[PDB]
Amino acid sequence: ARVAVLISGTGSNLQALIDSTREPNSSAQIDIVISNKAAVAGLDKAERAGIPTRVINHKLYKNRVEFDSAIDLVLEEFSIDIVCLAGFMRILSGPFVQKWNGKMLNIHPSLLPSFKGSNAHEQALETGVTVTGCTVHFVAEDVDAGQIILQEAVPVKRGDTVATLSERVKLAEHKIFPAALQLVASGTVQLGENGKICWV
Ligand SMILES: NC1N[C@H](N)NC(=O)C1CCC[C@@H](c1ccc(C(=O)N[C@@H](CCC(=O)O)C(=O)O)cc1)C(O)(O)C(F)(F)F
Repeated sequence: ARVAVLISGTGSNLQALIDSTREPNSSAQIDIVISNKAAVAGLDKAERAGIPTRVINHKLYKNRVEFDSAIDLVLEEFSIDIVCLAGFMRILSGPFVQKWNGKMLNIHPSLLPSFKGSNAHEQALETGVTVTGCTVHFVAEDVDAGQIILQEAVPVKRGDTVATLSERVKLAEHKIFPAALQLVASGTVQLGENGKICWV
């Protein structure tokens, strides 16, 4: 399968995906990396790996549908089968999500359905959980609410900051995201017609 990775920052998840798709017997290859923000480290990681990049600046579009179409054009240009959202920070419009239904994955740093949203760690610390984790899910219209592919629990330590908890959880993300991509790229895991996850 030909894979696009969308990013908005550092690209540590991207990196782990790059490394795993290049292990032998991989069912996936990353063919394009797209950022909605300029000068992010994720772009350097892509180019150092010999993978083409684009910056599609979301602030230059009148609305989300048009920004999403600019992304979609690049995905067509590159004959993309599967899209990975790896620290991508833009909510995607209805028709884009529908088009990519069953073919677009996201990494989220909590055990869904707890702590939906971009500040999951801040919420986890406020709430006082001793166990959090991360989740790979198919992307649905509803934010952080698509069908769950894989999850991994991660302990919260007494005295954790957003930074320390975030680093511990990234360690788990870098395991399950590549594993989930392989599962989908190989057709082992599919979004079924009944809207539910299917393992073959
Ligand atoms: N891109 C998606 N589109 C749709 N329709 N459904 C999804 O499930 C997507 C996956 C969302 C992934 C995450 C997520 C949740 C909320 C936002 C959000 O509020 N974005 C704002 C911009 C916020 C900002 O600049 O800080 C904005 O206005 O776009 C950004 C990302 C995530 O919480 O899981 C995390 F961890 F990635 F942040």
